[PDB]
Parts: sequence; C-alpha cells; structure tokens
Amino acid sequence: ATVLLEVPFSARGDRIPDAVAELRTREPIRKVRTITGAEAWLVSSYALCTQVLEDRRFSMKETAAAGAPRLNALTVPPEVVNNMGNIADAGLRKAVMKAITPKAPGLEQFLRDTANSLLDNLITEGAPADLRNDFADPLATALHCKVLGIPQEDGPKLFRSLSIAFMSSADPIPAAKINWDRDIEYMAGILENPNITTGLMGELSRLRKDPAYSHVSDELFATIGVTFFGAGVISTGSFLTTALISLIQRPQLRNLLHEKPELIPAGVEELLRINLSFADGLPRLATADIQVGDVLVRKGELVLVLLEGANFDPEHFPNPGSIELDRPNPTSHLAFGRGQHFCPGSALGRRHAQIGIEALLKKMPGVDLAVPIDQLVWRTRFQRRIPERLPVLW
Ligand code: HEM
Ligand SMILES: Nc1n[nH]cc1-c1ccc(O)cc1
Repeated sequence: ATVLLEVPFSARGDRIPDAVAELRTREPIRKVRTITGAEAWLVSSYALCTQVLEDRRFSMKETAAAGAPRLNALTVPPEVVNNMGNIADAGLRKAVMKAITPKAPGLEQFLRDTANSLLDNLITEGAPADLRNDFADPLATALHCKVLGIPQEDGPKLFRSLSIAFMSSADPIPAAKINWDRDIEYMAGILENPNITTGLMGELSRLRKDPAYSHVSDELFATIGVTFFGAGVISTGSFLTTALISLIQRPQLRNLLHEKPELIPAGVEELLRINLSFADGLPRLATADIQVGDVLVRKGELVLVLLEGANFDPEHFPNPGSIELDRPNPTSHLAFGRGQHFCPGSALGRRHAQIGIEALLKKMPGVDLAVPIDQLVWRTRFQRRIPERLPVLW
C-alpha cells in the first residue's frame, strides 16, 4: 500500500511543491494525516479556503478541546488559543488594535532608522552578511519593543523564546512552558513598572487601573503582551526573510523597485500573495456537519486551510507564480487570513516589510545570495518556513 498523504509536504519556503497544483485540480479538499497521527481535511482552492474561513462553525477556539484531532501540540495554555475572543470579551479590541497600527507618530521613522543602522553595520563588517539573523529578525524585534513600549534591550531574550514557542510538534514541549511562564512574569512586571507609559503596554497599564476594566484579569493583560510580541515578531521576521529571497532571485524586479520605489507597496503586496511563510494550513474544528466541495465534513473533524493553496490558485490569480504589480485584485490574497480571525497586525506587517525592503534596496542595490540557493537550511517542524541563515553579498 501507500499510506494516507502526510502534511506538511515540504519545509522549503523558496518554492511551492508541484504537488499543490495537482491537489488543487484533482482534490481541493482531501484527507491527510498530521504529525500527531490525526486525520484532517486539507483545503487547497481559493473558493474552498474562503468558504471555511468565513464560516465560524469551522471554529479556531474548538481546536483546543481535549480529545480533538490535532495538527500539533499546544505551546500555550488552551484558553490562549481563543486570545482575540478573550481580548474582545474584556472590551480591549479597539484599544489593542489602535496601539499596533504603524501610524503612531515617529514609528515609521524609527523603523527606517533601525533598518538603516542594521544595514550600515553589515556594510562596515563586510560580506557575506546573514539577512535573517542580522537584519530581518532584529528589525522585527526592535519594531515590537517599540510598539509594546518596552525597553529595546529586553527584545533579544524575548526573541529567543520564539524558536520553541512557534514549534509545530507532535508532543507537548517542556521548554515552551518554562519560557511562557517566564515571559508572562516579565510582562506582569511591565504592567507594574511606572516607567512604561507608551505603546501597547503603557496603554494596557492605564486601562488596568481604570474602573471600566477592574474585573479584567492580570493574566489577560500579561498574555496580550507575550502573544502580540511573539506572533508579531515571528510573523514579520519570517515574512521579510523569505520575501527578500524572492526579491533577490528576481534581479529585474529588484532593479525596478530600486529605481521606482513608489512601486514597493505593490511589490510587497505580491510578495505577501506568493509567501510560503506559514508552514501548515490554518486549523479549524467543525462544530456541525458542513458540505465543502464534494466532502461532507463531520462535526468534530479537523480542517486545514492551505494559504498557498488559495494564493496560487490560477482561477483567482492568473499566472499565479509570477509577481505582477498591476493585478485588479491585489489585496484579495489570504496571507493575513480572512473572516473572524483576520490578522490584527496586517498594517503593521506591511509597513515593516515595505520599510525593510526600501532600506535594503537603497543601501545594497547589488544584493545577491552568497551561496547557491539550495544551500539554505530550512527550519523543520516549525509553524513558519524560514532559512536558518540567509547569506548575501552586495
Ligand atoms: C507579514 C506579517 C504577518 C503575517 C503574514 C500574518 C499572518 C496571520 C494570519 C494568516 C493570521 C490568521 C490565523 C488564523 O486565522 O488561524 C494571523 C493572525 C494573527 N496575527 Fe498575524 N501576521 C502578520 C503580522 C502580525 C503582527 C505584526 C501581529 C502583532 C503585532 C500579528 C498578530 C496576530 C494575532 C494576535 C493573530 C490571531 C488573530 C485571531 O485569532 O483572531 N500578526 N496572522
Ligand atoms: N506569543 C505566543 N507564543 N506562543 C504562542 C503564542 C501565541 C499564541 C496565540 C496567539 O494568538 C499569539 C501568539
């Protein structure tokens, strides 16, 4: 025999497997086995991905229930899976959303400054440079310290939790709990620290002492700090790293963007569309029996929404693998999800990538890989696809 098709198919974030277009054409929803042994439905067309993400009966929260078929082990307490629902129930959604927009005074200039400094330091040191460890990740870390209102010097230690926190493991991870409890203690300290008066933590700290929020738990306040730092940093650092690969490998596009930087937002949007940063489909648990294409998904089954399945669907995005700056539906991709759980940091993520790319093209217009592309080491069993190092010269 064969065996039931296993997911994920590949940890490489520089190319989509030809298999994905085959699945999408032949079986855009089909049964697969996850790393835990569970069965799941893998959905790989734009039409069916959108259907699942816009129907709340495919629940994010219920993926955390004891006994459910699992994509991977939880790395957070089960109540934290419903992190945005908990924020909304506490009456904090508007305030959190306001704090993480890129439009706060000085934020963009801070980003440009940070990027330019990181690049000057690479240039001083001489090629080769590692653009993930010494540019994309420290730019994301600095950004999220600023947005949180926490000291920049605390960013590296918070960051180092992330190579465990965002693992995609078959089994529970003891180091994840150790790092989680310590990071929650750090954020609780921030909330009690009178010097912290700006950003998302300064705003939470004020709301904590307002009568309108007196019955919101200290644990929820700390948890917002830890979760927004971690999701934001991993997601922006990983997206920028793999977007830089896709740009480096298209000298014609690199040169057009360098020359006409007003096209950078359109090119970022295409880079988001083609991005293979999410290593796994987005999980949902069916709360009812729901027809999805030719399959009747049954109550209690796991569904996995394959982002690249949707974003490379030629029925929605003709010539899907090409970066085309003049598409008529450019923001209609699923790179930030869709529906109830649409990314709350989408603007912030776009801006981080736009600024980092602008700054890199101006400082290193001759940027190129310093190693053959096949020599990049792809991180395995993780919730993002990322090269461990990204060696470049210029
Ligand atoms: C390019 C950067 C980013 C990408 C590609 C990205 C992508 C995503 C995707 C696909 C989802 C949907 C998950 C789902 O439906 O299961 C999501 C949710 C989430 N994002 Fe992002 N994200 C980015 C940046 C950020 C930033 C900057 C933050 C915070 C500062 C952030 C915080 C979150 C949180 C807290 C959620 C969960 C929302 C919910 O459960 O309602 N993201 N993101
Ligand atoms: N910050 C985190 N570390 N490990 C898991 C998370 C996390 C969990 C949920 C979430 O909405 C955002 C982030």
